[PDB]
Amino acid sequence: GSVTAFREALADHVSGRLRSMTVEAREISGIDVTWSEGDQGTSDYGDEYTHLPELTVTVSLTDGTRVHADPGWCIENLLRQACGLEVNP
Amino acid sequence: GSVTAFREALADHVSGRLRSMTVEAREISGIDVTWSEGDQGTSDYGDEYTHLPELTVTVSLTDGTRVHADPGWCIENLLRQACGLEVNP
Amino acid sequence: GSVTAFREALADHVSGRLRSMTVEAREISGIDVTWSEGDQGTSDYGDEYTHLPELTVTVSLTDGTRVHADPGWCIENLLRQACGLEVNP
Ligand SMILES: [Mg+2]
Ligand SMILES: [Mg+2]
Ligand SMILES: [Mg+2]
Repeated sequence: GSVTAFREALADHVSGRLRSMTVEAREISGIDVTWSEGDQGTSDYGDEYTHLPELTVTVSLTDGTRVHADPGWCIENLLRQACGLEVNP
Repeated sequence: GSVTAFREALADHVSGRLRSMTVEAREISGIDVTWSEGDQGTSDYGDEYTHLPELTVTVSLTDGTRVHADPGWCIENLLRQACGLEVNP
Repeated sequence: GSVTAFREALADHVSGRLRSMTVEAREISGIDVTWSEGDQGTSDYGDEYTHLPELTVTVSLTDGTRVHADPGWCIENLLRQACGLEVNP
């Protein structure tokens, strides 16, 4: 039940973010998430730099399509399922 | 088993962060998570701005109460359940 | 099935990040995740400070070993399991 619902919810979610604009769950072949830590420094010559942390979720489709998902939506729906709540209301 | 435990753990968690200060699982009606990407820029007039990324988890109760949960606690307990470990020890 | 797979995947993951360099799932006794919000300010004397947000996942082993896991890998594999996809491919 929950895997059906989550897969359909993720497919609905990336359909809005994009072959057709509409994505089906069977097309979902992978998920990649990267967390980039922040960094702040100064070169030996005085140039300051600040790299803000980044969280990126990429969904890969069987046809090679790659589409970003919203990390907040992803975490929200993991928590909803963990609590027995409706996904992607 | 795991949904019971997670719901009770989240209710315990937000009870400490708040009708009574104590929240019950049946009261939990929604969860909202937002991820705000960082941003850095400069206006055309030279004003610099830096917006740090933000991760926010909001739990909604049937009585309209909204209470923030700690994002680290949330992710920790998702991982604990995924590993068969005790939640919210 | 999924708890077996997740536990084995996490053990494989931290084995690469470290008694032996290889970690077994039965050794995994805890997980701790902290989210540190960003902060930006200025002291009353003009010193600026900027603390970037941080997400840290620490796995604890029965022998007291503590090892950091990659937060992106963790979130990725939660999402993979939620979608019925292979973990840690
Ligand atoms: Mg960037
Ligand atoms: Mg803010
Ligand atoms: Mg630091």
